[PDB]
Amino acid sequence: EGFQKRCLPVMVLKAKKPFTFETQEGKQEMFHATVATEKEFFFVKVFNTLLKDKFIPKRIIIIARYYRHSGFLEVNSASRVLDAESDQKVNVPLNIIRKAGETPKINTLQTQPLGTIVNGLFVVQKVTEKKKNILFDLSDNTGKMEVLGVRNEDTMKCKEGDKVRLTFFTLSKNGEKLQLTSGVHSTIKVIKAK
Amino acid sequence: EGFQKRCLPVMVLKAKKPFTFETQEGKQEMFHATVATEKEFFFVKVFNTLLKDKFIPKRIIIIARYYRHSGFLEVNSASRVLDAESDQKVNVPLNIIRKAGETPKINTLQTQPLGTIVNGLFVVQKVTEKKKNILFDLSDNTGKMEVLGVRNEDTMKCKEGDKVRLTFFTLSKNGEKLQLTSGVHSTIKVIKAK
DNA sequence: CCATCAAAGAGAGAAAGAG
DNA sequence: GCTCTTTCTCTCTTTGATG
Repeated sequence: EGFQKRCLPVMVLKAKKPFTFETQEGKQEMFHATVATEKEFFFVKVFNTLLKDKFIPKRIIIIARYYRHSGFLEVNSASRVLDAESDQKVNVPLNIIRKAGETPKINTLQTQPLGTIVNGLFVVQKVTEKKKNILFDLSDNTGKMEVLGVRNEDTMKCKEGDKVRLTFFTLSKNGEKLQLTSGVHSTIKVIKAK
Repeated sequence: EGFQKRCLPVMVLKAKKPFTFETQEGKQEMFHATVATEKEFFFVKVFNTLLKDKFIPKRIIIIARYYRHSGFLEVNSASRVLDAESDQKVNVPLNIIRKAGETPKINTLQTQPLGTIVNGLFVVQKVTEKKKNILFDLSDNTGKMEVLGVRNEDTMKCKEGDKVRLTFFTLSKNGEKLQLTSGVHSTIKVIKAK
């Protein structure tokens, strides 16, 4: 249990819109964000839709009592989050900021540990429907890989030439033709072409 | 040039919510709109408010018996507007769309011919209230200009840091320190800062 | 420089709920 | 039985990040 009671200031790099995922307790609320310190950056799972007051790009927030998982962190109810005074510093150098927002290169993924959380905007080469799933074959200059997503309304419109924005996928394969899969909290958005 | 009785297809771009106004003849009604041909765009005074059937963005329409003034167009109850044939084209290039709808930069106005119509959302710098009007000194990154509008309820909601949306003001003075003036068909809306 | 995405803020139309 | 507000439903304008 990696719970961190200690506080921490963070410069919120990005916070996406809240979305619903059906799990157990019923419709769940959450969104995805990315934050930074002077040293490193992490991807966040924020389970309070109403915390969007706090997470705003370029905004600094002092976050207390957070869970800190494998490849990302977790801000939940048992936690607490507050604003910071003009007093707080926490300078994020460009390369951390820059690297925070980039879409990983496929070839870079073959070298990454599995469990690595992968977000990014990708180009769809082929797509093959399954019963409950969809196989998107995405490839950029560095090479190709494959991800298994969820079969539904908008991911149904996806075709060669479209792009997909993947969020909170996991690396389930590396090396030649690496693979990501869809998790509970993964979200994907289909960007039609031209 | 002058009254045009002839059929002109135009793409409706903007159309605003009708308002009421006064003359020596008493009360009147109208609304403001923006439409465009393939080559150019136009701001519209439509004084027959029933036209809100036809005037609606993205909708192609055809018009005759309207008037062509300096910087704008008049549509009276004596003209005619119609849903255009499925054959009609009116294919409007993005740069005209973008330019039809953008708030002009102040310094751009300094070089423009007087008798130009100006609409836009501007930042309010200072406000000196008069007896029959209010003098609004407005700014953007390009510079300053003064505007004399009407003194009233909503125009007096306005404070430094707020914004105002001006529709159909006319350029009175240009060059260094231009000024925009209110007229019968102008409108203004005050937006509270934050 | 320029093309693509994304999100907040403003505006309008139409819809649902309360005197 | 009917107007007057409160939502939402959608778009466009701006702006900022990304490649």
